[PDB]
Amino acid sequence: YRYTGKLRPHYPLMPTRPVPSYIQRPDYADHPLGMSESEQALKGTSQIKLLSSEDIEGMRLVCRLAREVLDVAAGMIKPGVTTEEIDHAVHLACIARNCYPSPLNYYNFPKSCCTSVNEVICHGIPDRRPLQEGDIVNVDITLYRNGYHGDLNETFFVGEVDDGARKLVQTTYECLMQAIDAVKPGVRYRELGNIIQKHAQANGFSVVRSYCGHGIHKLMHTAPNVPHYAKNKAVGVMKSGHVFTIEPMICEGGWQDETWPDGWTAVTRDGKRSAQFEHTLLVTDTGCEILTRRLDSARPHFMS
Ligand SMILES: N[C@@H](CC1CCCCC1)P(=O)(O)O
Ligand SMILES: [Co+2]
Ligand SMILES: [Co+2]
Ligand SMILES: [K+]
Repeated sequence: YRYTGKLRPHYPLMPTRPVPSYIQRPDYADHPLGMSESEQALKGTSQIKLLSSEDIEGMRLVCRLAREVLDVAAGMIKPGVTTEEIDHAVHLACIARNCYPSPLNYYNFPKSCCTSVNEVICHGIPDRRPLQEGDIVNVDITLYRNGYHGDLNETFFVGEVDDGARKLVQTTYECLMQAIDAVKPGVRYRELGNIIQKHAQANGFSVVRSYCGHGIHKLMHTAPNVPHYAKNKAVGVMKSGHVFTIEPMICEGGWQDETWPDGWTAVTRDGKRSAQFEHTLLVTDTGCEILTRRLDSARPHFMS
């Protein structure tokens, strides 16, 4: 394998971390290949669940807990901390909230969060690498509570960063929020990529094509599929009671991606930086509820 940039994996990984049995587990947790029967059973379906009031309560709670765990991770970001140390903290913070760390064993993913540095687009695996001053690092948190998943992510700066890092991360955050601002009943899911791409392209960045936002509730990934680039062909129209994420990945160079031999880590083919932000959203009768928002503080971590 020819690496696309300066990043490398830092092995060995710690043996996988157990979750106590009193924590309720998603189906794939105990499947030998980490397959989710319940997702596979809706593979190829375009139909979007209309959440009940009970379902909405469940999503509100797990998403608030997921935000709390993200905040824990944001607190740890400093030069010299390893990504594995972040993941260990995350793992304990999930268990403390009586939640299962959704990524753990999802299709045999080895860790309890995703940590994506610099040219990593998404799904980086926490490992023994200490964060370096000038890195950008995204932490993606997904929790499972009482049969509901909640999903969010933010990009952080490690110490002082360059102006290019600042612009990339600001633009990516703006892309997400412009999309969110458009969410309401009657909007086609395909429009959001037109919005994102327009803002990315205006700032000289490209938009990853291979990974999309997604429905989420009882399943971690389900309908709708939500592309982040323009002129996509996504199926569906927003209605009150839909829950889904929007999670644009924006790049300094070209949009093309490839995957490391680990089967997870997605990197820019050119080795240039990429940043991401993610929220889980509920469509209401007039607009949307950002389930993973901060309740206590006006701005994402990288501004603060
Ligand atoms: N939270 C992320 C999913 C995660 C699935 C579990 C295994 C690692 C990637 P994503 O839906 O890409 O935001
Ligand atoms: Co995520
Ligand atoms: Co997601
Ligand atoms: K990145």
